[PDB]
Amino acid sequence: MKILVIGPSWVGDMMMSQSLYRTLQARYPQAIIDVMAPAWCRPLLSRMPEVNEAIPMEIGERRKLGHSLREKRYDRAYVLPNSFKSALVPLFAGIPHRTGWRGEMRYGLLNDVRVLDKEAWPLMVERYIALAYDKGIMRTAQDLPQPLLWPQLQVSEGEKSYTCNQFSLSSERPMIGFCPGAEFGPAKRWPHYHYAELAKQLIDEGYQVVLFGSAKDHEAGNEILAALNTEQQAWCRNLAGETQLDQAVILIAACKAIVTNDSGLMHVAAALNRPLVALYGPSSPDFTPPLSHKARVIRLITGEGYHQSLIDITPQRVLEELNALLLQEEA
Repeated sequence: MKILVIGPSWVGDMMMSQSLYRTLQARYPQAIIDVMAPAWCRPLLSRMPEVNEAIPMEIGERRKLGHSLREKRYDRAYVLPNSFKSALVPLFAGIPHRTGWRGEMRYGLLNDVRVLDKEAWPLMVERYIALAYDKGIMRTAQDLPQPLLWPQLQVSEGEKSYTCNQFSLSSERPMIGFCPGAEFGPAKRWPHYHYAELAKQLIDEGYQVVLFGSAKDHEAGNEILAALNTEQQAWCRNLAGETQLDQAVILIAACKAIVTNDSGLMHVAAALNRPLVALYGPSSPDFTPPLSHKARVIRLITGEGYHQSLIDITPQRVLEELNALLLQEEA
């Protein structure tokens, strides 16, 4: 059962796609899954045991790429992105069965198009999982065989140990991880100064802080550090842009808890089953909530700058929620 998957180009979405891979291996015997995604995605995929290989990635190129995949003789293909062009490769590869939601009217590239009823499939994870089943079977998420297979990542003590040294982190104090960035824009970010105040409070409690993010979040990490004194800065490390996704996964796993905005790394922490506090403002967790029993969501409202709803969430409120989850973990 050779399967080719066109994976999404966002950390969050990629993490969610693991549910499809887990479901495919539970519903099909000897399912070999290859995933095609940007280069920077390879690290995350390498942490998923369900993935066999990460196919390394314009019209003229897409055809050549697709032609080279003919040798693989893929039995099936699943296109996760919604873009029209994303379903081109599978066709050029000559794959007989190509599945995916309609998206941008992919009636040609997909001979097994699924018409999406947003009300019938409220969660993104349910939408990915549904693709592993035959078309005329699932009408709503309630029809999905339970329990659903949520994203899940494992990390060994040896990995955590080495990686912490690889990034010059001290073992003399437990770590709390912060993910101050947000792919959907500044409006969804808890203020840099609130993260700084929270760090001061945590360092005072005996913890050390680590900031995770992409190269783009590096400046944000520095603005947070610039708000701490010398003594505190010694216990706050900015790793935004310094790690590959595989290293980020390992380090997040090594943290006692994580504080993050509605972003892709939130999903990574959730998959690792790490205690986490997710801060929401203009957006809601209705579509892509953190899938973990150890996660807590804080949002004060319903429904290029910061949003009042996030500015109104005080570091003290977050600290209280955090210390509670940290206690549970110790007990």
